[PDB]
Amino acid sequence: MKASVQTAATSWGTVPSIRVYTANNGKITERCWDGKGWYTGAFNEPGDNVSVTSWLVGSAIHIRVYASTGTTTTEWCWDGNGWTKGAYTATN
Amino acid sequence: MKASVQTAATSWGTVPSIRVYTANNGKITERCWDGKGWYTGAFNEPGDNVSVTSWLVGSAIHIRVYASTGTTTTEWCWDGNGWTKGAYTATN
Amino acid sequence: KASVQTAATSWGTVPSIRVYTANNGKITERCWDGKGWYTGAFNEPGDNVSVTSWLVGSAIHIRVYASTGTTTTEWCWDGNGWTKGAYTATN
Ligand SMILES: O=S(=O)(O)c1cc2c(O)c(c1)Cc1cc(S(=O)(=O)O)cc(c1O)Cc1cc(S(=O)(=O)O)cc(c1O)Cc1cc(S(=O)(=O)O)cc(c1O)C2
Ligand SMILES: O=S(=O)(O)c1cc2c(O)c(c1)Cc1cc(S(=O)(=O)O)cc(c1O)Cc1cc(S(=O)(=O)O)cc(c1O)Cc1cc(S(=O)(=O)O)cc(c1O)C2
Ligand SMILES: OC[C@@]1(O)OC[C@@H](O)[C@@H](O)[C@@H]1O
Ligand SMILES: OC[C@@]1(O)OC[C@@H](O)[C@@H](O)[C@@H]1O
Ligand SMILES: OC[C@@]1(O)OC[C@@H](O)[C@@H](O)[C@@H]1O
Ligand SMILES: OC[C@@]1(O)OC[C@@H](O)[C@@H](O)[C@@H]1O
Ligand SMILES: OC[C@@]1(O)OC[C@@H](O)[C@@H](O)[C@@H]1O
Ligand SMILES: OC[C@@]1(O)OC[C@@H](O)[C@@H](O)[C@@H]1O
Repeated sequence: MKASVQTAATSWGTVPSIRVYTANNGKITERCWDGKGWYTGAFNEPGDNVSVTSWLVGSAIHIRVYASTGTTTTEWCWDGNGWTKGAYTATN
Repeated sequence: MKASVQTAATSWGTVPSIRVYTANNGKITERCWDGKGWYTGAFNEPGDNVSVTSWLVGSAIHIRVYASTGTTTTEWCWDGNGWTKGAYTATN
Repeated sequence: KASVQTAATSWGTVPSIRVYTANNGKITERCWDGKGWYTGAFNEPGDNVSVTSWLVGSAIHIRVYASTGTTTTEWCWDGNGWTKGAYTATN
């Protein structure tokens, strides 16, 4: 037997904002916290595995989510215009 | 399930402090580095999968560990005085 | 089939990003510093991977936790190649 779900998390600021990504049944979904209750975020993309990182540029948050199915990893980018596909490629 | 290690890691400051969480045999445990050697930490909760994030408020560390068993993810919170279950829920 | 597993870290405001992929028992690394993705020097065995990093001034320090079976090896970047770290556990 093995685990059936897999998560990744990032956070920023002192409130804080938290984003938790869960890969389950080939789909990644997003839960969000910014100090007043958990809610479902806009991120919804295919994937059996997820990782995430984020950084601030001044006050603006930038998020990168790496979603993998099979040997294909797709990078998704939050830069202030919704989620967009990133340039990331890998030869797996 | 059969013995098998999966980890998550976070760090803070410049020393740094590092915390590494290991899921194995249905339990998540914690190893700690504060600049002078590895030692075992207080975190010990059920789980087959783990992710983590942390943030500083001044010099106080806050840690959130997302422990998953089956399709249920439980958030565990360190805010300076023991690990407590957080409000996180998801619908997996 | 078999799905790869990744871990990611980033630093600064450009930013720099490092993405580690565990694929068929080996962990490799892809890198971004603002001018395209390229393959990094990290190459170690592992079924599972996590990562963290911190800045000391402008200098990045990266720790990659690579696990096979019940054994986790820490790999350390401190400016001059990857070295095995002191991390141990009794899994
Ligand atoms: O040393 S190895 O990791 O190569 C190994 C492989 C297999 C093995 O059967 C064993 C070791 C022996 C063994 C060890 C353990 S442990 O003490 O937990 O390490 C447990 C078992 C076992 O046979 C029993 C066992 C439990 C389960 S579960 O509880 O349902 O998860 C599944 C299995 C078990 O054998 C099936 C199994 C899985 C796996 S896999 O590593 O998950 O692919 C390898 C082997 C297996 O027989 C095939
Ligand atoms: O395009 S699909 O991904 O849908 C596809 C599905 C199946 C397929 O048979 C193929 C493609 C053809 C095919 C492609 C490739 S590839 O060029 O590398 O992408 C490889 C294979 C293949 O049949 C060979 C193959 C490899 C493996 S593995 O080495 O263990 O990963 C498993 C299988 C293979 O056929 C079995 C298999 C699994 C599955 S699963 O449902 O995804 O588990 C679907 C199909 C399969 O043939 C059924
Ligand atoms: O405030 C919620 C939100 O906009 O935060 C940034 C990203 O996590 C988005 O997916 C998410 O919907
Ligand atoms: O989203 C914009 C972008 O340039 O940000 C830095 C890296 O994440 C790149 O892969 C990505 O295309
Ligand atoms: O000093 C060690 C410790 O208190 O650090 C904060 C948390 O990681 C705790 O679980 C851990 O025991
Ligand atoms: O103080 C604990 C808590 O409020 O911290 C912020 C979030 O992690 C919440 O889910 C959690 O319950
Ligand atoms: O500039 C690329 C590089 O040196 O960056 C630091 C580490 O990620 C190394 O593995 C990598 O080769
Ligand atoms: O300089 C390497 C080292 O001391 O860095 C801090 C920790 O990652 C240790 O396990 C590691 O050996």
